[PDB]
Amino acid sequence: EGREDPQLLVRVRGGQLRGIRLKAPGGPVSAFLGIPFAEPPVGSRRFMPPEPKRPWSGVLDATTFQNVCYQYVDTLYPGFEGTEMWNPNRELSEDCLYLNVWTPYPRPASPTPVLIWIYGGGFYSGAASLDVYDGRFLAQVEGAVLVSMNYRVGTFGFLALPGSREAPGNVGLLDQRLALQWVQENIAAFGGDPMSVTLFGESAGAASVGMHILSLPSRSLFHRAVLQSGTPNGPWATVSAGEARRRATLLARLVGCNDTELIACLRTRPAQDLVDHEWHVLPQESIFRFSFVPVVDGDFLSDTPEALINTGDFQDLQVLVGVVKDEGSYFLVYGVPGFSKDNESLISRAQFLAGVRIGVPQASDLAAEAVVLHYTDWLHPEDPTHLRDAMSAVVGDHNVVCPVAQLAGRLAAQGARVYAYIFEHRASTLTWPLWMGVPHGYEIEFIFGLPLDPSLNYTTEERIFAQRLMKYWTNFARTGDPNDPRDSKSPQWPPYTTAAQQYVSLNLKPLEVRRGLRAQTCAFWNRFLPKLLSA
Amino acid sequence: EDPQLLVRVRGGQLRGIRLKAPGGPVSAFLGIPFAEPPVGSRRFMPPEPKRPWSGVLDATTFQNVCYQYVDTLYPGFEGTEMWNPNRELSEDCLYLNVWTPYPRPASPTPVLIWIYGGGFYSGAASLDVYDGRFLAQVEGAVLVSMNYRVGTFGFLALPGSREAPGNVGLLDQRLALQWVQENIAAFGGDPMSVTLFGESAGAASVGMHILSLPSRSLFHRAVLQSGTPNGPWATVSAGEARRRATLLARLVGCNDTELIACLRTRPAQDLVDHEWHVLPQESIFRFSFVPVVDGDFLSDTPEALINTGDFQDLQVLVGVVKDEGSYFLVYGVPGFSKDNESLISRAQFLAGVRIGVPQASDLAAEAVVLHYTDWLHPEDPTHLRDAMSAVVGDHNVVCPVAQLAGRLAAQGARVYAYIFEHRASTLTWPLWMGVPHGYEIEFIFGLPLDPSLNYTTEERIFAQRLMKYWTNFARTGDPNDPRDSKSPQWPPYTTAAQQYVSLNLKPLEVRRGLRAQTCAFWNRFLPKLL
Ligand SMILES: *[C@@H]1O[C@H](CO)[C@@H](O)[C@H](O)[C@H]1NC(C)=O
Repeated sequence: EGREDPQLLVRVRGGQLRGIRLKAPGGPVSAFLGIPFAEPPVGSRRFMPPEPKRPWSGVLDATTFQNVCYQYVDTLYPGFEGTEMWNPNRELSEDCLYLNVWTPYPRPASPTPVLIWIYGGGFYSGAASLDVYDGRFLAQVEGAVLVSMNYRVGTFGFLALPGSREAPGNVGLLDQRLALQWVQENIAAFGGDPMSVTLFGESAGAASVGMHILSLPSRSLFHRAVLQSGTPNGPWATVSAGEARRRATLLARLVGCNDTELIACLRTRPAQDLVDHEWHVLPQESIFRFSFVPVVDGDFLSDTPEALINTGDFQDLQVLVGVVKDEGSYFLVYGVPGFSKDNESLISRAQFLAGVRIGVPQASDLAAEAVVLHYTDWLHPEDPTHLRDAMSAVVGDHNVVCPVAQLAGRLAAQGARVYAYIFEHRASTLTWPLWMGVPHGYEIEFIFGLPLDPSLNYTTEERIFAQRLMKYWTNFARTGDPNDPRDSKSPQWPPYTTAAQQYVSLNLKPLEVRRGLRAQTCAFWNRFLPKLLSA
Repeated sequence: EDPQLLVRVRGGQLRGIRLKAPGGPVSAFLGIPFAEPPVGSRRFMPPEPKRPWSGVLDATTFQNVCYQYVDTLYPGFEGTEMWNPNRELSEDCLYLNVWTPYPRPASPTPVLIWIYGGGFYSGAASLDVYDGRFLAQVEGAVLVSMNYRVGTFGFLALPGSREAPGNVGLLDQRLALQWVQENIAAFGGDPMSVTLFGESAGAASVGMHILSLPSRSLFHRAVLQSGTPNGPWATVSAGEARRRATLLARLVGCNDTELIACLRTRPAQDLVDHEWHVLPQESIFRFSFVPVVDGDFLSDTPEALINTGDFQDLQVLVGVVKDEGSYFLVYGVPGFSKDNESLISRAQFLAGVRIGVPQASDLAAEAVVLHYTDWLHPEDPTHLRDAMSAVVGDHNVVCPVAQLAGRLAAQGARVYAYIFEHRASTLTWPLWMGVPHGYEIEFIFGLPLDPSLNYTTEERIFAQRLMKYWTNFARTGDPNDPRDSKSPQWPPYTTAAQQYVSLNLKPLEVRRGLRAQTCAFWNRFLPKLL
């Protein structure tokens, strides 16, 4: 070593890392970026569980983000900040199982609460390196240890021939889990308290957090959990073994291919080749069509999440959950005819019924009838502004809001401490049109503290809001309670209960309590609609 | 011999009585025969015109009430007795009543004809709440009301037979309307301006006259208060009527001809004894004998008929009251009584729904419960109680009334719609019933103007106001006072804007959408779910 900054050399079980002292608005942080936690899942290892990373010699350079797992790159709007902000920001490669650690500078003296981020991307995309997941502000301003991992997405992470040796399913979730294991063993080397790990994530990342709550080997690797705009239960986060087998077989044919032979063929296919076909598995017109998601394999998920959230014991569990004001708006522009980022997307009634078939592809004619009926404003059943907004609500309520409301309800009942929010602040910087409101995913930059970077052009009040939110999330990591134990001028955030159904609004104003999470409407999706899908 | 109380009608001479109304005298011709008594071989049969009479017939008193079940659920309770027959029961009952201003109108006066409700199993023109004296006096209206046959006597059909063709109670009504075309001028009435009005089954009857072509030439406007020809309760299929008829016959020990001949031989009270055993089906509206879709009087189900009809030259006033369903709960639904607050359990509510919507399959019941549950207070007994009322009101009245108002407007009528929200200070039902089925009639008819009745001074003004709405509609097709610039004007109900008004103590408020979402549930979804 000799001449290096002594505050930036740490040792983990695999060997020696050298980190980087990064600059944050109000001081420096330590970052150890691109630490490998698994043997690269390439060649013969494709589709297979991750193996722990064999120790290296010398000092690993952990100063830059690593490769991003092979994924489909969105090209709906070339040059558009609104979409590129989510696109990969490092080389694409199957060699991508690396995690990142942010800690205070100097790394803290007493052992600090850890926060682990699991990114979203509908299980087909995502990266711990994206700007909106920068751990530096949470590290610097809250003295938090923050960790985030890459996990395999799309076919590489989730294609399954359930029952087989070669492609058991859920390997993306298993990548995440091995990263949690890595945290237990090694986080202390950085001043992290492995007895205080809160998982947080958004969308498919939230669903991931939910599945760890639901999977036994993984329950011993964290204590608290945050699910933002996602759930393990619901229409898009899982597939039955049979369905997953159908899709895997189908994809195999598309690329030109006894389970051993099939997968052996698949494995001889170039990565890009699989990515080029992963969308053709469901011609089936469908927004939250994505073919490769966690399979209910009777192993990792011993049963469907709905079953498991109904009958598990969550007495020893604190969750924070919530949604943004406009969950579904975003999705409409990706294959509901009539919707665009470039006009005000006022649709016709005809375009609405047509969208309801696309948003709820698993719906009989009677079901679509029901949805349309429930979401039509009969005072103005022809008004395009309302219909546009209805279509958003439908997609939003079906995939996010009511799955979350269900999740909060069951959990609260089965003995958990649940806190619930609705995020209501549209970013002054947002580049999506006004009509989309506060779209899915646009709370992340606030929780991570991005508005504290003067150069990012957020308003002052947004900088105060960011800090407020960050306090909520870290307090929750620390105590299982978002409220401040000291400061009692600020309105309290009450637990969500079955009886009172209370949640709070997150916006530029002080906390306001509300009761019932889209109560009537979620009763429609969660209780009534299923029964209408008995033929 | 007051010559003002003396009239020559086509059948002969009549002598009325002079009646005392608060602000002056009214002429009155009670108990005028409009048909041959429908007795003996004439039971179940179409009414025939009454034969002429020698001398001066005494029309100074109310005639008999048509033979009907008498309510005994709450004996001696004012709430219930006021609906019960207030004269002798008899199958000889086809009489009508005319009220006119005294002295009798100097030029032809618009005529209002009342058709009482009672679910097609009860009711009388002679009840206190249909007293035509105030409308006659205060508004100078010629007001007519008739008895028509009810229950088995009026509605028992063996469709296609010559000897019990069905709908005779409606034909009774039609004949009274014919009688008015032919005789009302003699009272100062204008046969060129006949407005029908009725409540509940009287509303449905009014509606059936709208839908039946011979009736159409006998009136010019209509008011349907809290009832419709469409809906669950007002009509039956030819098939189902024949079933209920033969079942009633079998129940009293009885070929169409031979079956009816046998029924004809039975005392009236025998048929009424078994009237309520034709549908054991523990619903509320288990009344078995209602107008029948006969391909004759009703050329096709009302739904069909309102859907395809042409209502170009028609003005209609329709409305509901705030709490259509509360009244009925205490008759069938377990857990509901006039004597407590009827705060019910959830289980009670789900059982309540299978009763209030007896049509409902498991799923459709699920749907109703689902729709009406307040998922934020899903157990609160106050909500479940109020929900139950709502289920029953909406399904049988509010949504039918909306369905009709929409279709009439769409197909060219001119529609005015209200909701009645004022609870009579003198009501004797408990508070949890709100403003129940039937409790606007007393205001329309002008009862609070009679000081001996203890209605608040505000209520007396409110009644004057409603009497103006109704008679303005009668006079013009428009309820609005044409010497009232200052407004709140009452807007026509159009399918586009969907406006109605609140009838209560505060001045008119225009609201849009008569239970818009809930009635979409009843009218568009639930049908498909079956
Ligand atoms: C906006 O753009 C979409 C997508 O190309 C188009 O189909 C739609 O007609 C446009 N909306 C309107 C009506 O301006």
